Amino acid sequence: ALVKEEIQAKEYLENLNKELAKRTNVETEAAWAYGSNITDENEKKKNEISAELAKFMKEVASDTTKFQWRSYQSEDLKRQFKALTKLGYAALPEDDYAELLDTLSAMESNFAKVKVCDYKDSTKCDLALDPEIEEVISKSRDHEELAYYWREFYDKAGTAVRSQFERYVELNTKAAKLNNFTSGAEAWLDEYEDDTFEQQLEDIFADIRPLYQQIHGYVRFRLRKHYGDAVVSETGPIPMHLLGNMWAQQWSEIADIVSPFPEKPLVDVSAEMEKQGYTPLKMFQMGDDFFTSMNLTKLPQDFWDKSIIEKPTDGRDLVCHASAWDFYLTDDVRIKQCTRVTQDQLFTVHHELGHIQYFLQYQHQPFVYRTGANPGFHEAVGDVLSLSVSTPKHLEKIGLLKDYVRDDEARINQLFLTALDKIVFLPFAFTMDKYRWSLFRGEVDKANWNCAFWKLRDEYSGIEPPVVRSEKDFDAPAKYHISADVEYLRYLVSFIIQFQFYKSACIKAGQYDPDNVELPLDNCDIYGSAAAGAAFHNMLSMGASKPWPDALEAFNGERIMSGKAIAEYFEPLRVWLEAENIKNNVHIGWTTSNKCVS
Ligand SMILES: *[C@@H]1O[C@H](CO)[C@@H](O[C@@H]2O[C@H](CO)[C@@H](O[C@@H]3O[C@H](CO[C@H]4O[C@H](CO)[C@@H](O)[C@H](O)[C@@H]4O)[C@@H](O)[C@H](O[C@H]4O[C@H](CO[C@@H]5O[C@H](CO)[C@@H](O)[C@H](O)[C@@H]5O)[C@@H](O)[C@H](O)[C@@H]4O)[C@@H]3O)[C@H](O)[C@H]2NC(C)=O)[C@H](O)[C@H]1NC(C)=O
Ligand SMILES: CC[C@H](C)[C@H](NC(C)=O)C(=O)N[C@@H](Cc1ccc(O)cc1)C(=O)N[C@@H](Cc1ccc(O)cc1)P(=O)(O)O
Ligand SMILES: *[C@@H]1O[C@H](CO)[C@@H](O)[C@H](O)[C@H]1NC(C)=O
Ligand SMILES: *[C@@H]1O[C@H](CO)[C@@H](O)[C@H](O)[C@H]1NC(C)=O
Ligand SMILES: [Zn+2]
Repeated sequence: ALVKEEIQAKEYLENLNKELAKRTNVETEAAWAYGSNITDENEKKKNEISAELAKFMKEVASDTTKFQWRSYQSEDLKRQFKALTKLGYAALPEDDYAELLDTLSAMESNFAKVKVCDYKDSTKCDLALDPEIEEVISKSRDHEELAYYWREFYDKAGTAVRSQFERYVELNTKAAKLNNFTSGAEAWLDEYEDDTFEQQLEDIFADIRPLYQQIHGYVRFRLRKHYGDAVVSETGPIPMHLLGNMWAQQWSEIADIVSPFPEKPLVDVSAEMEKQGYTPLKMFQMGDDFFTSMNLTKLPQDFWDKSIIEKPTDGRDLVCHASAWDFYLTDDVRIKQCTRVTQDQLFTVHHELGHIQYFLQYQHQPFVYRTGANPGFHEAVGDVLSLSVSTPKHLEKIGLLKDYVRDDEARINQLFLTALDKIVFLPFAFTMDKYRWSLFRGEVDKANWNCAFWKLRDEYSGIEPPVVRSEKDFDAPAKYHISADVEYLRYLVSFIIQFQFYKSACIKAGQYDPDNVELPLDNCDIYGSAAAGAAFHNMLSMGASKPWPDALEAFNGERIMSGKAIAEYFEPLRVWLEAENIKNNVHIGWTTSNKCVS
């Protein structure tokens, strides 16, 4: 009978979940040791534990076929069993999985070990991306210096791993097909449990795209005034090295030269943070304070004891891209961040702590449910907090923003500053996965892989390399997530839904009313709000126990991913910017780039 089997299956699941948590703990520990301390010994250790867990997963997926799980009454049991059938890379034969792991660590370690020579001193060749190269990219307004560092980094972080990337694509595809997905694109998209998900994102992107064009047009206009027309053309794609970010994914670092009202205040609290003697420790303690202030969970002692919150000062190689870690026990959660005392880093701290909070909220769930409702939810949590921390309202409370007058012009500056991070990012994030999807799906011949990347960057973002590239170069892996095999659509989803969360959290906190001029969405602070915290607790505690629309419904009663909230936030900027571009006869749109030779 199926009644007796379903009872037996429940007990099978309870034990197996706990076993998976314990085995994953061991893998995570080895991955932590390697990430904190890159060596051949730690690489070998990390990959061997992974190979071992993969083998166990194979046995698990095989064992699910012994249960008539599709016949069960309990939606919960069926959901758990379905999650267990999904093997990912662990579906690969033993030798193929080991090869994939070796390729993956070859790419991640290459990225982490990149060092370039000083622009002014060909003798000093120990400049790493974080912090040395990024310091220049964010601060230099010498266009040739910027171009030098761009070329050096992309040559070393990108082109150097072409053959490894090729083999990774092959094995990623082989794995996907062994799970009966068409390609790795479909395997990734499966995490969103919605067969129209791509179309939904296309529709939302199409609605916000006109606002992006206006911001792009205005930024290009302002850059021409700064650099002159020899460096920036009116009608062409923006040379990306001028945008204050190695990947041009966010442009806030150049706000001081492109701000709507240069004579009015522009929020940049980095200097005040340094003046008040801020430390990484203080920044994390402040993040903790924000969460607990909303009646959410305090960081456990293991976090403080075991986290790495500063770049180590010995000679060691490590991964400095900020990350948050769930060790799948109780309260063993960690962050590794090479924290610097800057405004952007203060947001990053809150982003990472958002992951940590999610871990703590769902750690009581069975193992397979100890993850985000979808990957976008996990990325959105910290950013909702970061949105309110970024407000003049909050920054004045914590003494970081002084003598600030919030008039109509200062408001436009702040909205524009936010847009330089939030709207600009949308086409960037979309192209990261449109590119990899196209390779996974076999839609681009290997002969055309590099210019296929830049074609997308041109088409969607209207940016281009500072120098002519060709198929001799291979630029995609110069972005961390591409070298490290981390799906990127999560961030596009995050940047849309975080505004749904923020709007609703602000309304619940009595911080936003569309008919009250004193409560604008763009100055909402949710600090200290137990009502906003309740909504978070209701949603995050669910983990992946239910399909994501149910998790969204738990937060604010809605079930649909929508661009309404983000457009609402930026509406006063849209009205002003459209008018300003008309007033200044600003050219909108761009010609096709000449910077990638076929
Ligand atoms: C991805 O898709 C793949 C298909 O493209 C799929 O691979 C298939 O998985 C099937 C398992 O579900 C498997 O089916 C079995 O086939 C056996 C014989 O196949 C041979 O000949 C084929 C050519 O004709 C070759 O291609 C194969 O390589 C094989 O050499 C059968 O002997 C076997 O049967 C037994 O099992 C079924 C079990 O089914 C259920 O059993 C319960 C009993 O508790 C029933 O109550 C229930 O109703 C249901 O029937 C029994 O019914 C039966 O009595 C036998 O005991 C079985 O049909 C198939 O061979 C395999 N390949 C192909 C090419 O079809 C992958 O599994 C998919 N991967 C993932 C991850 O989902
Ligand atoms: C081997 C441990 C992993 C590093 C970790 N996974 C776990 C279970 O701790 C993990 O994927 N952490 C996510 C944040 C995250 C965590 C879990 C999720 O379900 C979703 C996101 C994280 O740190 N994401 C960062 C990017 C990243 C993502 C994956 C990595 O392996 C390394 C870095 P972020 O978006 O903050 O820049
Ligand atoms: C890094 O790992 C090596 C082994 O490869 C070990 O000897 C060393 O102690 C580690 N360094 C640190 C700082 O933990
Ligand atoms: C704190 O959370 C609890 C439940 O976790 C809730 O009942 C309570 O309302 C919250 N605190 C306050 C002051 O509301
Ligand atoms: Zn993240």
